[PDB]
Amino acid sequence: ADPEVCCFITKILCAHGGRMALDALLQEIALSEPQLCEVLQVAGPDRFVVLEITRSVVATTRARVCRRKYCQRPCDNLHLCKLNLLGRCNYSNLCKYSHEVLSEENFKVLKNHELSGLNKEELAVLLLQSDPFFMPEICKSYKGEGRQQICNQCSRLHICDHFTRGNCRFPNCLRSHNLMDRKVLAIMREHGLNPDVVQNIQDICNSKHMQK
Ligand SMILES: [Zn+2]
Ligand SMILES: [Zn+2]
Ligand SMILES: [Zn+2]
Ligand SMILES: [Zn+2]
Repeated sequence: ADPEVCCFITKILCAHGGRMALDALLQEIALSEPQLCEVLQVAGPDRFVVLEITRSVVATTRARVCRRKYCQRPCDNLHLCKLNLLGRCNYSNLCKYSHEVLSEENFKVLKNHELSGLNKEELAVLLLQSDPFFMPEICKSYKGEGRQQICNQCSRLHICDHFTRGNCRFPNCLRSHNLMDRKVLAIMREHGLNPDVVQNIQDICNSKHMQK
């Protein structure tokens, strides 16, 4: 409920790689177990994903980076260079995406999502595991696991697209929802996402699937 306490939890979580065991989190926030559990439950799975009895908390957000190459303002999304946010922009010729992570316009977007207290490092951790735009490209010719051809040829992800966006309508979906697969982890690793980050994405995407 309290945005200052919530932002503070997001901050501590992002400093520990977007995930913490409930016990290690309690040691940093200095609250009691059902007192913290009240805050997490009230904030909901759009801010914190709680999984199991050894409990872990995963930070998330509804904030997204605008996907357009050239965006006509006003726009309610963040505008930044993903590569720069991750410290890998080898173009800045001038890059068409902002290198000012906490720009005036982004700062307003963060206030709307109650994340204006974050620094650029915490924002990078949060967005990498919450925003699907940070994920490698998904093979458009992939249609499921029990077919003649898995795809038309490729290097892209052979995973359910809708699952990554939190809207897989199929309850017994035959397109893979397992991002923890060796082949997926190999493509993720080459894109700059390590298995700890993929595990967080997996648990956020699992949570979004169980909440329709
Ligand atoms: Zn935009
Ligand atoms: Zn850039
Ligand atoms: Zn393919
Ligand atoms: Zn699916």
